[PDB]
Amino acid sequence: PNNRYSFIGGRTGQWQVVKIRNVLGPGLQLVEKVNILNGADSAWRLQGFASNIRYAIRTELEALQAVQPMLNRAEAILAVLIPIKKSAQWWEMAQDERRDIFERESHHTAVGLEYLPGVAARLLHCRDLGEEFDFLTWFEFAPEHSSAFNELLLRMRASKEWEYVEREVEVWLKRL
Amino acid sequence: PNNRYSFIGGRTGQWQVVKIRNVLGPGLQLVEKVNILNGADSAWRLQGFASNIRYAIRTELEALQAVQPMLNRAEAILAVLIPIKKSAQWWEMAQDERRDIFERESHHTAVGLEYLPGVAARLLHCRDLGEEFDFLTWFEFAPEHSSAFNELLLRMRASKEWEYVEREVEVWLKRL
Ligand code: HEM
Ligand code: HEM
Ligand SMILES: O=N[O-]
Ligand SMILES: O=N[O-]
Repeated sequence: PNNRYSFIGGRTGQWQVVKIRNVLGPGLQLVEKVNILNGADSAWRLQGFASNIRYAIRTELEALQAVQPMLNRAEAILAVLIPIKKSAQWWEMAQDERRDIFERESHHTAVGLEYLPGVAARLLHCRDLGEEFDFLTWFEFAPEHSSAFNELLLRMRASKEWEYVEREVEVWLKRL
Repeated sequence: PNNRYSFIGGRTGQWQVVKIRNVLGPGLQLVEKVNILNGADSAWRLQGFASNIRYAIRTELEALQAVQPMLNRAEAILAVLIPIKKSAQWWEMAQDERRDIFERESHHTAVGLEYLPGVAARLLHCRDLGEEFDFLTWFEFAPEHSSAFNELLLRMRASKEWEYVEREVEVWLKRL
């Protein structure tokens, strides 16, 4: 299967843009909709690929898989696309050094796990494609989990891991 | 810098093909030369990108960086391009499972270090590009190290890590 995904902010698409929050660094132009395409009057295009696990260990994968919801739940009419760029200092670090910041210090997985099965979370990579961002992260959930997701954001943005994030944008969406 | 690299088997290039050893699975067609281009009458093209560290820890990087030779040494008139693909079962494993096979069991980095500084080794990734191979590995050295390189290839093709390799080709080259 084609692991590449494109996100085109413009006048067409499956998702209506509710709000774009330019958290850190240059933002993305406000647009009417986002069109998601599998494969590679529009304002911007983002792309990334699905890839293998980079940090999670087996016990962590087992916990996530036990409560990970699927995409495209009927109830999951809200979504958020959050492109993220990390710093050169982050990328120069070795594998043991990044894993320790990611979990042992920041507890990325343990914290995110608390918000499943409510939130469906998916990760795409794009630093290797030469894109402006390093990751395209995608979340979808029913309105009942909006407050919980907003809470999770504040939590991760306070984390040690986020000291290495240098560009970030929120594209809040509603399923059409 | 652009991190994409292309290897075109045909009748032009910086490198003459000495031989091709179809080690495992379908091979590559014999050609006169290989052309290497930086960016995205020819028989085949391979491509991959340089990426961040996936397994090596800080102390291993420091030991590697202490002896790793540069590319394009005057005496490094031989080169070997070895595309590699690993199994689906490999990519399904978690990060800890793969690290433990990579170093704890196979000692890929420790064995590799023994063959530096003679052998310059570079790694490119292409599974994420949808390529038929997962990695393009590049090696260049002087003739005095040809025998030691063949020794290295045998020590690695015998390790537990290589039990997950399901396709492999050796393209031996000579600088023009
Ligand atoms: C909601 C529940 C969440 C869960 C269960 C979760 C889980 C995970 C896991 C297990 C990984 C590691 C993947 C791997 O090993 O390759 C990861 C990576 C990542 N997550 Fe989350 N996450 C959640 C929320 C979030 C949020 C809200 C954000 C952004 C605001 C985010 C941003 C990222 C990024 C950027 C990465 C890549 C880290 C890197 O490779 O440097 N995640 N996530
Ligand atoms: C000659 C000395 C060598 C040294 C010092 C060395 C070192 C390394 C290191 C440290 C890594 C881990 C990179 C990371 O953490 O992302 C790596 C990856 C790799 N090397 Fe070697 N290597 C050598 C020879 C070879 C040879 C001869 C081959 C093939 C015959 C090879 C094939 C690979 C492959 C396929 C990977 C990717 C592994 C994966 O990501 O699953 N290497 N090498
Ligand atoms: O966990 N980032 O979808
Ligand atoms: O370690 N790849 O030459």
